[PDB]
Amino acid sequence: EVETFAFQAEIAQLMSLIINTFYSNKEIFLRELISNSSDALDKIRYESLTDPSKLDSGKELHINLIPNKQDRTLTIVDTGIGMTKADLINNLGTIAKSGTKAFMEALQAGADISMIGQFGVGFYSAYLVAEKVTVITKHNDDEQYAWESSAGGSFTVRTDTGEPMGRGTKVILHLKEDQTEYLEERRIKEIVKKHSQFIGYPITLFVEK
Ligand SMILES: CNC(=S)Nc1ccc(F)cc1F
Repeated sequence: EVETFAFQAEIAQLMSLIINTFYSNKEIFLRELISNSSDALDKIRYESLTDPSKLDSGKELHINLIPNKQDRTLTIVDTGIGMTKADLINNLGTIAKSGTKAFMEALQAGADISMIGQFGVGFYSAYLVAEKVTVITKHNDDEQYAWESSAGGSFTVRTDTGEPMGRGTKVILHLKEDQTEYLEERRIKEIVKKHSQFIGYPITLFVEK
């Protein structure tokens, strides 16, 4: 049972701008997704300060980076607060309509795509390097869901029958054919050291057979 939704016009416009603008500094997608994971981890940590049972779904607070060259995927896993179905549909828990408006206003006032995270829509920088993005998520107050989009104006949401995650979010980047440098260990390490050196959660880069 799969539900298909239209993006709001402004988000479709943001995604087409990210996909079609010539902009060589694509590596910032990873900084933006790690920053989103850190924000999600901060949220569940804050809730746990007054209600420890919020961590019954998992006490460890971390970020894993999992490249898979066979599948041509880079997955960013975190054990943060996750998202409900309603959050997923409402632009993955962002204020993306007003964030896109602010981002566009900034781009015409000198900004570049790398500043996208300052406008709360850094998730969509995934489409700098991915032809398709799958988001698997589990929030304490809802069931596990999979969101997916290859852009083109629509996204899908379905109940996820995959491996249970406990709590958190997994962003699966199905990389464009010419963006496979982001599966190479040395390239991912370089990006994490350059842009994510002060993130307050352990970031583990998995290796492959
Ligand atoms: C009321 N909001 C304002 S003033 N926002 C705003 C956003 C991006 C800019 F580049 C300039 C801006 F003024």
